[PDB]
Amino acid sequence: MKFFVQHPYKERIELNIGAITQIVGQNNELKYYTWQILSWYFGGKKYSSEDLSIFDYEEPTILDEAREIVKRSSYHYIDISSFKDLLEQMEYKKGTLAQGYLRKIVNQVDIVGHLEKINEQVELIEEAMNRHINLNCGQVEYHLENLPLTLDQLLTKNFSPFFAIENKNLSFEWVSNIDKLSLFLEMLDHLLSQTTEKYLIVLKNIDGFISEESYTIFYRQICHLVKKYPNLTFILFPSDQGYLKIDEENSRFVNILSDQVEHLYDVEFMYERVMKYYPSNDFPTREGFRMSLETVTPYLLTKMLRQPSLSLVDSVILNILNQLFHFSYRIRCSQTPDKELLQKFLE
Amino acid sequence: MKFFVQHPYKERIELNIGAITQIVGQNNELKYYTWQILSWYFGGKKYSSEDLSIFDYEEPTILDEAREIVKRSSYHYIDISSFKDLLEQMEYKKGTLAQGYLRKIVNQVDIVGHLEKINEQVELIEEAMNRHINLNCGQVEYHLENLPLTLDQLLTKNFSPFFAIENKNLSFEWVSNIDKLSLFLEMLDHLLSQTTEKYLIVLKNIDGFISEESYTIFYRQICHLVKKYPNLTFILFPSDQGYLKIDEENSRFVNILSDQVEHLYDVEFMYERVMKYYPSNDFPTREGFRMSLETVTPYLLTKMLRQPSLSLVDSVILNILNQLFHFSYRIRCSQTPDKELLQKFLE
Amino acid sequence: MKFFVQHPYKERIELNIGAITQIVGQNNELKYYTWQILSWYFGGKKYSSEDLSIFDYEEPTILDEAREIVKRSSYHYIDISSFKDLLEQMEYKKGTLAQGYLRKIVNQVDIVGHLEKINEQVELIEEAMNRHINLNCGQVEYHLENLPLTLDQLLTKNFSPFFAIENKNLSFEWVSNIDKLSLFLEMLDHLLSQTTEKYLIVLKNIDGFISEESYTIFYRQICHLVKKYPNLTFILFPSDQGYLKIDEENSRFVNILSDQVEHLYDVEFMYERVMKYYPSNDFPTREGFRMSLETVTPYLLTKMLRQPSLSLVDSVILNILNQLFHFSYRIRCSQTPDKELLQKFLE
Amino acid sequence: MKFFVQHPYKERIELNIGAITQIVGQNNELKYYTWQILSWYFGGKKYSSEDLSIFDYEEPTILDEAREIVKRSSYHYIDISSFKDLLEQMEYKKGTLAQGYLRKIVNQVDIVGHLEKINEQVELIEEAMNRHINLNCGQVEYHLENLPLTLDQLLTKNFSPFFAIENKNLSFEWVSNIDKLSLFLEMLDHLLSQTTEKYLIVLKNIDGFISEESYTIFYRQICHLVKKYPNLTFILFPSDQGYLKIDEENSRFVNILSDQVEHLYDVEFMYERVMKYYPSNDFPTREGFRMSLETVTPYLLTKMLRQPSLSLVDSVILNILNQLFHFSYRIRCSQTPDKELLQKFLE
Ligand SMILES: [Mg+2]
Ligand SMILES: [Mg+2]
Ligand SMILES: [Mg+2]
Ligand SMILES: [Mg+2]
Repeated sequence: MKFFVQHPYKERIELNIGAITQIVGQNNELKYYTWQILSWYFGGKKYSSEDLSIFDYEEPTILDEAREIVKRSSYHYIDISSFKDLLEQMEYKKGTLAQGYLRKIVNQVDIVGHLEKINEQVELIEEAMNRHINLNCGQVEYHLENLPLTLDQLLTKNFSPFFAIENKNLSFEWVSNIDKLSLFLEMLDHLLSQTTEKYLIVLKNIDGFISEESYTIFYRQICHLVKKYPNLTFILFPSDQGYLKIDEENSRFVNILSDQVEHLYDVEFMYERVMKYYPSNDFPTREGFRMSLETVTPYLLTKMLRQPSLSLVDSVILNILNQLFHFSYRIRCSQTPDKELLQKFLE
Repeated sequence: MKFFVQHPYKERIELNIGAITQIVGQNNELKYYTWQILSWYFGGKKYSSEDLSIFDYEEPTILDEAREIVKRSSYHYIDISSFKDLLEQMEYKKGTLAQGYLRKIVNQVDIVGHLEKINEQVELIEEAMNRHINLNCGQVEYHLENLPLTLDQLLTKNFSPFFAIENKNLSFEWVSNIDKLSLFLEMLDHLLSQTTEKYLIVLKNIDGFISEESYTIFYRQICHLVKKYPNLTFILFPSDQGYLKIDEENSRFVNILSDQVEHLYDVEFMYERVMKYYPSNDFPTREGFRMSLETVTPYLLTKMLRQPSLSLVDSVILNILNQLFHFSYRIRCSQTPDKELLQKFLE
Repeated sequence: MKFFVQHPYKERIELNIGAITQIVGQNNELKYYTWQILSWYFGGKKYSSEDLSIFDYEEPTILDEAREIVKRSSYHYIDISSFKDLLEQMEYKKGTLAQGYLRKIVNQVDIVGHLEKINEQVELIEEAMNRHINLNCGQVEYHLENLPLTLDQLLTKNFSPFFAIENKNLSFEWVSNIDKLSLFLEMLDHLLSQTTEKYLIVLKNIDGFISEESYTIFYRQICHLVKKYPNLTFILFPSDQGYLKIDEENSRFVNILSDQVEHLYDVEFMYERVMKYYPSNDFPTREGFRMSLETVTPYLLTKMLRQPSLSLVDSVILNILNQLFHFSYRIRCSQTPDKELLQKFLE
Repeated sequence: MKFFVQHPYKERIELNIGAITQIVGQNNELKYYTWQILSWYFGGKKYSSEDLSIFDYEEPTILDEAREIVKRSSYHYIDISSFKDLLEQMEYKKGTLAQGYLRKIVNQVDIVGHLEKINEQVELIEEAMNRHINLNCGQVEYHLENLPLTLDQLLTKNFSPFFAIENKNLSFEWVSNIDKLSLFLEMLDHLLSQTTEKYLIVLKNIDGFISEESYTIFYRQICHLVKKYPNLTFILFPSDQGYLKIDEENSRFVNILSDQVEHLYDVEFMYERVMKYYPSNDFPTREGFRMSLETVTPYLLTKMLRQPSLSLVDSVILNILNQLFHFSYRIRCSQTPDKELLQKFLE
């Protein structure tokens, strides 16, 4: 689908949303603004008047393709912009993933029984207690009444999460970053297996905390989950290099936010178009193209002050792609002397 | 015990203190002053300049029979000037009687043992959850650890005191006034059984809120409590009519604060001193005399502008009693020639 | 007018209300209950369910003569059941007499001007402050904005009441009880002189704190105020002896609450009736009757266990009055020997 | 300065610390660890067992060049990992920069003097009120006394900070990201002018939220601040592309954390060492070299599975630089026979 995000003074920011959505581009401020609105809109933000200033004290809106309003309640929104947010989703508090997950687990005839036995010891502590505080005068009596215990209450006050390696506890912070994400995704998995409600999960700032190899592991996991839970949607904000993943399925949901806003087309479609414009008969392979596309996309639709360092082939693809979007920027042929020598030296 | 209470301009106010001390008399202002000093002195009042101004900015003192200072810490003071005061003493808050009694009981096997079970049951819930909880990534395992459930936690979040008649709660305000008083005394009984430290309880304004019949019930209860606990002392401020109690054991502590200060003596002793001046050879029985005392005492040592309405017998006894205290005031024979017809009218 | 106060299980308590209303009687519990409802009803009490228990969880009501509901907002209610309540009415807080009074005083072109000068020094402190915290970056600026001062604010935080004698401050508590009442009435006077809204003031527990002479001074003051402010109403709960004031104007508003509830009739009406029943030709003077009526009224409609000590004449009037209310109780002729001697001795 | 940061299983992590220190490189996890320890060690973290488990329950340490412990108190730490962190440093709350600067200023004649006037004006309001206030009874007088209005009271109840553009307030979130950073630095400037104590400021994750152009502005500002204040130290964690700055003065403090740890050297020095192995006699100018460094450095000391896309010149320089650090990885000449047609395509 599509999100048409309200902008304080310009047209709406268009976003082509899919199971796995990726927002990239050189316009970092705009990306940030888009993230701020998204989290506020779907996150339950209670707006102050200073928050609505830029929108003329009117609450900001997000429209769909038909230009209808996308309800703020439309998704079970989870924002992960730091590992701290991740730890918070695994603690038993109001609205966290853990709350919904642990409530499903605790709910079992097996456990419920222990609650009854616990409330029996309570009813005993009460009685044995009233026997010593015999405040009775006529028809009147002064005594303590007990509010029976609930599991929600127990989970909220007497239980805490811990992480261990072969039974040795270590703080969440010291848990490997990739493991942090995996544990979170696993919890999300078990929860989604018992709900049809829509879940929208936003992830930014993580690329910098894990290697390109670990990220690939994390990305396969989210791909697995979206293919398993139709009701799940991911919105990622990949770094400029080594994290953006492009394939036939998610291609159209790669949104480029630079000097202009556009989303990619289908890969096969673009391959053929680009191939038609390629200045050589030695067309790149579909895979070589796909990778070139992953490298350059973050730099499309951007008139740049400094030419990004790129291979000859990626520079060409970049130029051609820009043209397909009618964007004028072009990487100009390097002006370095004795290229033959540098080339040979790289042999 | 003798209390020589400091007065802003005259000689100290002499009070004869006993287990059940009663302050009665027509000098309402002096009585009010005495109560004020008593509650400030023993109530741990923190004096301000304004407070001490009437004393030359020096802290006031109460001296004993030997002219020594009666330490402000010698008693656990409890001022009952309204029913709201009784209630505060029964709410479980640091400093109250209920709270102090609760402490010397909540920590006793009879209950501490049940905690074992409650917590053992918690460890069982933790184990059952950790089995169904299946979040392992790499060598990391996510699990919940229980935090032992304490008694204080139980009392705070799962216990609330209530006033009820046959399991039907009602606000303290609706509990009959005599019962409010009885509950307070039973509470006090419990607490005193656990300590030998001295307690001084001041009661004022309660007379107007209960029947004379009820007060008798209340009076006997405190008479009991005082017999049972030598460390308990009561200071009452009875109304002019129907509340003052004169008996062989407390008469000595009935203080009259009117135009002059004075305490009563041994009942039999007064009975004999008064009969020496009685106008008839047919004396009132000791019981009748004792009854007149309770009626007349609040009006002794008072030069009254408006002669009080009293039966013929009480008036004579009032006069003789003032004489024995070398007080001038005498009730003047209101002679009416139809005396015979009125009496015949009283069947 | 009339107040028909709701009772948990019996007919409504009837009260004949007038400028100066007096509630007396031997049924102290009922008097107390009536007071509790009155203060809750007109005092703005927010009812808990335990409060409404006795009324079947339905809010209690007070009806007028026509049996219509008397609005809880109908009066500016002030409850004085202790000198502490009096001090509280003289402090500047939400809803106290002082708040309404000081707001009228502070409101003067003369004072308002000093507020402006104060806000000018504020506007200066702000500027001189922003000059040192020059947080300015582009069109943006970070600075402190001032919320201008208000007198209500000043009165609430920088002003406090004090009581002095020839410029020497003493705490309110040490101020003579009669003075406490006088100062309060004076403040009430100045306030009422600038409002037509109805004021209902309830006073109980004070009789015990001042002499009969002082009370007379206080009573003349309230009589002055009700004759000056048609919109003012007083409800007093006098003690059984020496405080109840009866005259032609307030007679009908003296409500007797004992084994039964009735209000007195007009004085001249009762004088004639009683005179018709008097067992002698030596009828008492209208004044002698009025005083006898002040003495006995608190004991009417009361079957008593112990005969109250009264003069022969007051006992007769008491008996006759009871009969006029069809109440059976009767003081029986004393059985004391040699009354002639006791009478002579009183000469 | 040298930091030898403790590592759970390998040799300490060596960091070359300078006024503007930069940590870059492909080992995202190691970098994340380093940031974590730095903020815990200097941020006054209170360690728990779980926290210290990876260290054998011993508190981790940072050693200097002489193997001595760098005290955890040697710096006033400020961790900027998000914009919310900048804001907290600008809210007036004990511990922040704004609060610390406010203190060293609010107490300076320029303002203290205006207080004189404000209060003098209060005494005038008190006098004017005490005249119109007319409550005297007996020798008692009721009057109001003012409590001096302090600066702290003014700031607390009559002052609130605001972000605004031409007197129009807006939420911190809507202030352009580059401005958020500038405001923070101006604040920091003010505070540093008032102290010589050492400050260590860590910045992470900001690159992705602002343009490369803006960051340059930001970088020059901190370059200024550091020149102005020898007690200020910055530790940045730049993205792989477009943020790392290499100059004559800070190059020495650019730390590369990848497969190996290492810091760069004097720029000219490297320029000469690299030109000794350059394949062409036509060397890149010092400026060009310096430009390649900023591009290539984040990828040094890394055995990459996916060869990075780089211009021909940057690739050669990358290779030589790895050689000079005795690191094996070399970028392999991606030869394509149509090399000529592609270049001609790049105009
Ligand atoms: Mg970028
Ligand atoms: Mg009296
Ligand atoms: Mg009575
Ligand atoms: Mg990387």
